[PDB]
Amino acid sequence: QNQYFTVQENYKERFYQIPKVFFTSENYKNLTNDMKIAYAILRDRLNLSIKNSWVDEDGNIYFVYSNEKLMEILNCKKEKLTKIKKGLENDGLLIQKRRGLNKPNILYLMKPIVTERDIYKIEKEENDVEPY
Amino acid sequence: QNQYFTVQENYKERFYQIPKVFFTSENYKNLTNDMKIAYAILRDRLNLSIKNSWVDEDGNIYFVYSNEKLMEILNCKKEKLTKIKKGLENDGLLIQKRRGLNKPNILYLMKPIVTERDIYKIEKEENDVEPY
Amino acid sequence: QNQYFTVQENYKERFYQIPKVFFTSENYKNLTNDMKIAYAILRDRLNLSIKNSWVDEDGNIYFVYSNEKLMEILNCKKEKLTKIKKGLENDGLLIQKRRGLNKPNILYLMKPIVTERDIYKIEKEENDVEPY
Amino acid sequence: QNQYFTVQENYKERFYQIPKVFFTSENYKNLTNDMKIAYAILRDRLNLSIKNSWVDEDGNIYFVYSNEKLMEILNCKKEKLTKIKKGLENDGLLIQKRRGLNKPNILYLMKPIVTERDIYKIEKEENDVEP
Repeated sequence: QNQYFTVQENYKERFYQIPKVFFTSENYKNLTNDMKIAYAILRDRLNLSIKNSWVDEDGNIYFVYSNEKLMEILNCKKEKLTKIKKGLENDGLLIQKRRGLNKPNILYLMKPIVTERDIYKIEKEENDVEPY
Repeated sequence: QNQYFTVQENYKERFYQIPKVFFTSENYKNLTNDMKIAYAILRDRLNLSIKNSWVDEDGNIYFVYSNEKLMEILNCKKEKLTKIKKGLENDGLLIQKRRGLNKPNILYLMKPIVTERDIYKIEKEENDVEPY
Repeated sequence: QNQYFTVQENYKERFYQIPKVFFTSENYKNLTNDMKIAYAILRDRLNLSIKNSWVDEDGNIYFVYSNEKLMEILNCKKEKLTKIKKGLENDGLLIQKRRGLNKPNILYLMKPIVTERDIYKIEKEENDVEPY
Repeated sequence: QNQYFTVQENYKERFYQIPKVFFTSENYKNLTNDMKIAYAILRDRLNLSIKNSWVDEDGNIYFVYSNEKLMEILNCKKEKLTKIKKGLENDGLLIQKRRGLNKPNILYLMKPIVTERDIYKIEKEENDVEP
């Protein structure tokens, strides 16, 4: 029969999205699971950035969160936050622009890179049907 | 100017989905990063299960993968695979049905549970805008 | 002028204690800072074990905390908990008795070992006054 | 039966003390484990400071160790020292005063601050008995 839309189902169907290229592309072999998870969590945060009007002249969405707020968002400690930021920045997934005074740094989450090998690999896995 | 749809952007927008409840629920604190990610990879495999016609009489989608194959799917060693299955199973996120002999076990991925506290937390975070 | 006893000073003078031997003895060179700190936090918890009547038949103090509880006490994730317990256990600083099922494992915190070299090293460090 | 006081138990019961507020206070979240531990080690060195007569006219205890000596004390690298000193100073846990030249700088270890929230958290944890 025609079933209702439940609030339980609605919240079970909320997720953090990690790009598949993080598990196929060998250009992201250095990323740890914590980095992958963090990237996804920050990706989900982009929504709040827009509501906070954190958009520059070019239309790029960024973050103006303090280290303590980031630690709360990523549910991690200072040393882990530092390691995560460096890992993502190292792979061009995050850009940092330190501000003067004691102001929180400006963070720009970036989109991943995709090569032909990644496409090939991703397709092969998504079409890995059982042999008839 | 109107933009084209590119194949790179298309594969760039392909991800694995981890339920948000796995990061707020006090019922999923035992899940490790590898377990959450594995769960998301298996959730995505449900697509191939449909193409493989792995649907029981009740319409429930399941898996008929050998442990070796699961290892390749989750890209982990037998040691880790055993740990992941147990972790997901203890939290009711995975059900196993042994067919004995050499017939691969039947795995059923399950949907997470959501409580009032999970809804409260998720919603709290979803609307955590910077105060005026 | 005599001073009062203030609550600020009182709470300011509360600490977690880490055995100095963890920084002199080479028998503990494998311990990470998280392990040394965790050890100190569990040490402080012994006070609560007594109140919970968690005392062995021989008078030994133990813990009956679930993995969820320990994670909260040590403010860390599942992965960290496992690594901490393993590290303390490998150095004889922690004894773990499993009860299987969903019953919390019995944990016995242990006192460190001190050798002549440890004595020598510790004595020299706290007597390291500046030469005349 | 009555037991003796052993030297092994005496040295076994020697520790570095880290303020609990460093794990509850939302004002010390930026302190890394190395910073907390370094602070505790320096708190212990205050003893040696007194023996070295490193006390100003106001009775305040200070340090006059060279950077390379601090590296040995804390058992860390020069780069790590710079980070530890910076982190402690940002949270008002350490004060530095220069004297120019190669003359070692004057370091003043400071006591942490406690808020109503810290008190509430600490007291809550210290009375967290099994229901």
